Amino acid sequence: PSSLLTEYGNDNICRVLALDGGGAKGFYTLGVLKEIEAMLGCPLYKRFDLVFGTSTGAIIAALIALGYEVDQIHALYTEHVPRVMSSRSAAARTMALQDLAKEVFQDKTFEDVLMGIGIVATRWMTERPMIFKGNVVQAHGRKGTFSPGFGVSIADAVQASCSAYPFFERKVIVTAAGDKVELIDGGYCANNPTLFAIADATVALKKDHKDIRVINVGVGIYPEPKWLAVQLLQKTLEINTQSMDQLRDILFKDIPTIRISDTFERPEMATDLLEYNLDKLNTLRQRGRESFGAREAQLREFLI
Amino acid sequence: SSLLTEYGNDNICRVLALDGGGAKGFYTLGVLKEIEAMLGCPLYKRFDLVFGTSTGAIIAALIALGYEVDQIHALYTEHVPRVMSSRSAAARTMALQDLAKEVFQDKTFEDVLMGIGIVATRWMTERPMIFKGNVVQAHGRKGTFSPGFGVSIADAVQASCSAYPFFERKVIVTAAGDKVELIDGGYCANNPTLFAIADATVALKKDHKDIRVINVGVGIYPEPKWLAVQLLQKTLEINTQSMDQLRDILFKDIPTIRISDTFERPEMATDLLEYNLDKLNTLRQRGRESFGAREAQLREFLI
Amino acid sequence: SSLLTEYGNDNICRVLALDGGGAKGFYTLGVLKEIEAMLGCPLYKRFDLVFGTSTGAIIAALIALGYEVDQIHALYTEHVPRVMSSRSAAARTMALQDLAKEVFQDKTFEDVLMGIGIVATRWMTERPMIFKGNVVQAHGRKGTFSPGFGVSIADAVQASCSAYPFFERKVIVTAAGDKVELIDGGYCANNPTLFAIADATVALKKDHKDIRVINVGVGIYPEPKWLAVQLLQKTLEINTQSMDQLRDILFKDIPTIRISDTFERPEMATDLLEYNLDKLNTLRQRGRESFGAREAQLREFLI
Amino acid sequence: EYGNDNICRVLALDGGGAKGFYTLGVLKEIEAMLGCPLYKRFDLVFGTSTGAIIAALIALGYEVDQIHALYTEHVPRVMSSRSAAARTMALQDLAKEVFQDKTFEDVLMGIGIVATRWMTERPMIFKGNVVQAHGRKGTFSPGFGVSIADAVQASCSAYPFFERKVIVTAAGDKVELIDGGYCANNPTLFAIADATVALKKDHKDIRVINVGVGIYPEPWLAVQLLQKTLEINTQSMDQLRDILFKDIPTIRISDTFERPEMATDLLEYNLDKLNTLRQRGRESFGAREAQLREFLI
Ligand SMILES: Nc1ncnc2c1ncn2[C@@H]1O[C@@H]2COP(=O)(O)O[C@H]3[C@@H](O)[C@H](n4ccc(=O)[nH]c4=O)O[C@@H]3COP(=O)(O)O[C@H]2[C@H]1O
Ligand SMILES: Nc1ncnc2c1ncn2[C@@H]1O[C@@H]2COP(=O)(O)O[C@H]3[C@@H](O)[C@H](n4ccc(=O)[nH]c4=O)O[C@@H]3COP(=O)(O)O[C@H]2[C@H]1O
Ligand SMILES: Nc1ncnc2c1ncn2[C@@H]1O[C@@H]2COP(=O)(O)O[C@H]3[C@@H](O)[C@H](n4ccc(=O)[nH]c4=O)O[C@@H]3COP(=O)(O)O[C@H]2[C@H]1O
Ligand SMILES: Nc1ncnc2c1ncn2[C@@H]1O[C@@H]2COP(=O)(O)O[C@H]3[C@@H](O)[C@H](n4ccc(=O)[nH]c4=O)O[C@@H]3COP(=O)(O)O[C@H]2[C@H]1O
Repeated sequence: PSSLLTEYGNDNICRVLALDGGGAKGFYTLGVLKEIEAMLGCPLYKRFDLVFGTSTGAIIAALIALGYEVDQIHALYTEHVPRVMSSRSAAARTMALQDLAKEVFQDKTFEDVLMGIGIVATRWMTERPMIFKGNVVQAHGRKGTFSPGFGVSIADAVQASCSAYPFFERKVIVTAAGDKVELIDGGYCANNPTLFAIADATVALKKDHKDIRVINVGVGIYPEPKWLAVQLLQKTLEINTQSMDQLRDILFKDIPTIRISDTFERPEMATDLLEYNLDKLNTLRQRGRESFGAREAQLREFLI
Repeated sequence: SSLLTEYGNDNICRVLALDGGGAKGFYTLGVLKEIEAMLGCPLYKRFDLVFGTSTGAIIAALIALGYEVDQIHALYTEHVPRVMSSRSAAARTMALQDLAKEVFQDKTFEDVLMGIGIVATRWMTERPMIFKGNVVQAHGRKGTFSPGFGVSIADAVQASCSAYPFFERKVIVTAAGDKVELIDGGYCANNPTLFAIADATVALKKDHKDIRVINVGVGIYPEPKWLAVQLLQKTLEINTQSMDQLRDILFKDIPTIRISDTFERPEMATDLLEYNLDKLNTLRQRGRESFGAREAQLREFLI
Repeated sequence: SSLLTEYGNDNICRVLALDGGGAKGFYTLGVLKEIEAMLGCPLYKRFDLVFGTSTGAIIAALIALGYEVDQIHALYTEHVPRVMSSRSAAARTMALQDLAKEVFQDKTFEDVLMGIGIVATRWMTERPMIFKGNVVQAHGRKGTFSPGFGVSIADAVQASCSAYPFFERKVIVTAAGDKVELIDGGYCANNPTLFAIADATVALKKDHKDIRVINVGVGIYPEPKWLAVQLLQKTLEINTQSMDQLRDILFKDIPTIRISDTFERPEMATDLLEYNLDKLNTLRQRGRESFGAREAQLREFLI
Repeated sequence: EYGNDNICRVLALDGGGAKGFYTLGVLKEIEAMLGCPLYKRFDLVFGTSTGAIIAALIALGYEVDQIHALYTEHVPRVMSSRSAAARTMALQDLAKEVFQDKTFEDVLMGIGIVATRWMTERPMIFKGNVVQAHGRKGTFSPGFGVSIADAVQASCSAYPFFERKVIVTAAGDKVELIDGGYCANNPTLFAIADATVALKKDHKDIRVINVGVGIYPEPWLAVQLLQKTLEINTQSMDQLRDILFKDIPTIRISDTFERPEMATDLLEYNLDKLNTLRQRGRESFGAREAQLREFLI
């Protein structure tokens, strides 16, 4: 039943795929990825060596690392994601998100992957990023007592990264060693995991800078549709996601990188954690495909 | 007048990154007190590069001009009780501007004796603004480089200490004429440790194993609708911890020494905006003993 | 098993001295769990000496018998959260006596596989009482040396774990039939690090360059909430804070590593009466991350 | 006698309450068999509470003849105060009488006073020589730049009876101290740590003449849950010295008495009973005369 029958030989060049976090804006990510596999003609896990999605990557990265194809990812996304954001609450949203992770990821763990994976979350008590992984070669410290995915299924590891404090309740995690960790959304610490993934493919799995091909895929920038100290909250988050893209620009310059995210200006865009109109989201998917065509010349050079 | 010993040229390039505190800057003065006494020479003769946030900038600028630690302590114990005593946002920023007028009036980023870097993120681009001292410390756009954006040190250092919730956003006019607006330099990086290592490796052609980082913090102390304020205090903490947790991942093989201890007794409940010279003096004593626990390690770094 | 690493015998003597603070021993289990996994073997195959105190007595003995850290945690989480639930100080003693009977049924100080020592204070003479394991660890009166004072290893632990204001006073009967009155061992020395260096220099006379002392504490936490009560708690702090200040002057050429971190947030507030199973869990992982910051220097002493 | 013999004879003095007449009688018999003042046949002098007063006076001048004179006049007065605050003012008055304006600069021998801090909770030891500290050299001002009149008053501040003396160091930081009895009521061990690690002396080069005050009988559970911990620290530190420094020739002069008529209450303002302690203690020297003159030569 497979329609992609292309075989690419092994090489000494790593290819990293770093997805960003946008919530319900993942349709822009599905649009650009749907034409990336078409240029390759093969499943994505057969060409890439590392995927590091954050909150939305948690979803698309976990599905890509299992061996899914973008047609199947898009089918599940349009059917269930608009149902999650339909409830205006914090407990009711976590209840619905609980079943979505259960139906798509039944019982699989971080040993059923076919490539290097990593999901970003945030510890609420010590304020440090919690990065799930799949292999012991990606760890930097404490080589002993290493348990892939902390012995936790994909159902909880992804849902924990999706607990957006302002919209979702907090998520508790029980490690294989009995540790009861409480987590929240992974965006608060890093919303653009490009800096982490490059640090993952440079310290662990030591490779040269000239032998890495990083491809970042955002969600695009959109105009926004009682300032009780809430303006600062919005500002400190933007200052946080900014100055990181500025940081990796100074630290990693000799590493070829491509970012796919276009800014929109006309008053026809809206927020993400409240958009549930099928027609509204359908327009974002087409905009992502157009953004691919303008850069198809360079993407063919890297992905070959 | 008493410090006279001199040190020859050396290939190892040290670096001093000063944390950004507040009225708790006495801890940093206590730590640096024995460090200069142990060396026996002014700080600008041994260190090759200094980066500081708001509190640290006041000390970083004065060290770069030639002020000794005892002189900085004199200027600190005299004026601080005033600016921290006002009960208005426009009152604190007004008196703080007069203080900068008296310590240094006709001084820009050209009279400094060493490499300096002062942090401040903006209000429109949401990116840092790092006032450097020399053209070699830049990364790009090395065709239009005025040493310090043409701005004087008086209003440059004031911009770093502009905590928006309690101060007013300092508006700066550069030499080119671009009206830039900045806020407290601790909103993007409360600790310039990572920046100092970045500005010393990809900017200055120096490999690892030849860099000694000395991050002199200020110490952690207890504290004496509410949905947004709790989240604001926590988000500022995540960026503080995520930045150091990222530093030891990349630059793990770089010899670093962080001097900042923690205290848990309720009698030391120091917070921001402190003016009582009693509690502010005890914190200076704590900074003196923290050097005693790590003296046997620092002697290899500073020789 | 899954721990099948065999290390060759060398002249270096590795000492491990545990502290005691009550139900906060989970910090010690979290650190020791990472040290065992780093070695790949039980702890009694690499160390030559292990001491303990009010809590150490429970972990120092189990390590000398041959147990594993994964097994000690498999016991410390089913009875320790139970003994602290008793209301009276007498019921807290009737319960602790049954536990040693079920874990140390018949073993004495003769079937140990390393150098053991437990600290306890006499009530009349008011001096330390150290239950040694071998005659080579004595400093006089070797003619009448009886290992463990002829007392079972189950009774020599209930003494150190008997705080007078919270438990009863434990009286023992040694081999010579001497009814000795004992109390908790945290009154003369809560950190036996100075005792351990004292026991590896005059007895088993090694040089100062051939000892690697590894101290493990239980961390420091704020209070979760008269005149003599204040002085009672005040004098205990002066005793322990001046003892480690004394060994720093005496033994400085001896490499030491202390693993203890200070906590100040109002959520990490505990004492030696905690019985909340969830609150005890967070203290366990708090010590594990404390090992990660020091993993690069621990591997230098013990491979 | 002779100038130097490469021997580091230390003199650790204990202390507590008005019972210091004992060590006065013991010291009075000494300095007589020698013929020279005490500051000439000694290289180090430590003292915590009462010996501290005796430590300074020997280290800067007058001998035992004048010390007992200053002790028999003023001491019976400061103890005759019912309020806790009055004892501090009178004790401060006594300080400015004999210690008018002298500091730690005009001391003729190595001295050390013991007083524990109230905040950091660890001893604070005043010294008077450049080579007397083990670390943190530099920023080293002899005696913290504080006058002897205030350094000794701090070392004599029993908090339940006196008031916590506040000292302003020459650097400018105010330090809150209490007596040196809460940390170490016996500077014998501290004298070995300073004479061996700092002065770098061998293990058979020093002689330790520790002079006590003697043990005497006595005339809510926290009251007697407090005196006990204070003596556990005194006994535990004594035994630890025997373990580490068994090869150190020491001579402790402190006898015990069980007679009921010898019961003191640490604050006896009585001239007839404080004289018996001065008598009983002139004979304690006679029981070790044939041994002491091998140490002091
Ligand atoms: N690429 C990165 N970019 C930015 N930050 C990163 C990155 N990688 C790690 N960190 C941060 O550094 C801290 C220590 O990482 P270490 O690799 O040194 O040790 C790891 C490993 O040994 C083990 N482990 C990891 C993954 C897994 O699936 N199973 C598993 O067992 O647990 C520790 C993880 O704990 P956290 O993840 O909670 O903390 C991390 C993270 O905050
Ligand atoms: N170590 C670091 N880690 C992380 N980010 C860093 C670091 N260092 C700089 N940056 C960020 O990189 C952005 C661009 O810096 P560039 O060095 O590439 O070009 C500089 C220079 O050519 C010129 N110039 C600089 C200093 C001066 O006194 N006069 C002057 O004229 O202006 C540009 C300054 O712009 P900003 O300072 O506003 O923004 C910076 C900063 O946010
Ligand atoms: N490292 C140290 N640092 C500081 N002080 C230390 C240290 N080690 C010991 N001490 C103290 O020195 C005191 C005298 O000990 P001794 O060695 O001179 O004689 C011992 C021994 O011969 C015998 N005996 C000992 C243990 C046993 O299991 N069976 C057994 O029979 O009983 C005597 C009484 O021992 P305690 O242990 O009760 O009292 C000790 C201790 O308080
Ligand atoms: N024999 C001992 N046994 C047990 N503990 C001991 C012993 N000796 C010292 N200590 C402890 O060691 C801690 C730090 O001592 P340091 O030697 O490292 O530096 C000294 C010195 O350089 C300088 N200074 C000293 C004397 C003076 O008249 N003016 C002056 O300026 O101040 C520091 C004093 O501080 P504290 O005295 O408050 O604390 C001491 C003490 O608690």
